[PDB]
Amino acid sequence: HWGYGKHNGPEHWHKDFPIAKGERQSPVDIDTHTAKYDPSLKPLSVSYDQATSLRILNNGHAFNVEFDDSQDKAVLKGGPLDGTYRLIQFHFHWGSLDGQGSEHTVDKKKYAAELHLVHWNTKYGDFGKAVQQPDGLAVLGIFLKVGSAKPGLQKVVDVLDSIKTKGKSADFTNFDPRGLLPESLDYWTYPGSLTTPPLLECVTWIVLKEPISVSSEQVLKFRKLNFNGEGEPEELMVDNWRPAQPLKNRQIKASFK
Ligand SMILES: [Zn+2]
Repeated sequence: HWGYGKHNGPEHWHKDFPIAKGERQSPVDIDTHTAKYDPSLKPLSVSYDQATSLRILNNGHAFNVEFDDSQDKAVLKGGPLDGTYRLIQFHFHWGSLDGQGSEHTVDKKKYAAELHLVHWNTKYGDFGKAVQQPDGLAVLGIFLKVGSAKPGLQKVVDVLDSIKTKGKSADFTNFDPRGLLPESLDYWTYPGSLTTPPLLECVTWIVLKEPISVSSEQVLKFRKLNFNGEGEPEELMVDNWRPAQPLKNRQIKASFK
């Protein structure tokens, strides 16, 4: 099965998922000088006041915080988007060292980690149908750098010891994802894909310019997670990022000048 190792990592994914070599794959390098300011882009609307988290799960490739998306309660709209997109989960990608971990890069710079808040277009009724559409998902990407702690992340960090290995899950209620956002909602946007198999080309990417800061101790706890299942040889869950893919026929637009 696919993963992030030498024999099953990103360079292998195309064998099971040929769209890996497609025309709108993610992530990409964001060349900030070539990104075009688009005055027609609207401010992003992030309405997370009623978000309701349900569970946290180690799926063998990341940990997902999964939300109750059965009502209109945590929505992303505006920006480049037409209509309303509902939050279903978030997860991170991170490195074995602070110098790598992000999937998107900015002028080739890698951040220590990257948060993905995954939303589906309500016009398609649920997530499974949305991923089959070219405008099915909107993923809000936020870079993490190591410095001061992010207090709003600590509740996540502190449950990780209970989901150390693949397949483990725990109840995880009342987590407020507003605590993971930076001050500014200035962003870049482009059309792309899921960055994990099945790599479907269904995502409008919205990548915030301002990173959040997390502490070294916080990211060190991410690195204690395992790719393997319980009672298997320990392989730390680190470097679970796909590298930048060819931009091909795409333009990255900036909401800011
Ligand atoms: Zn992701």
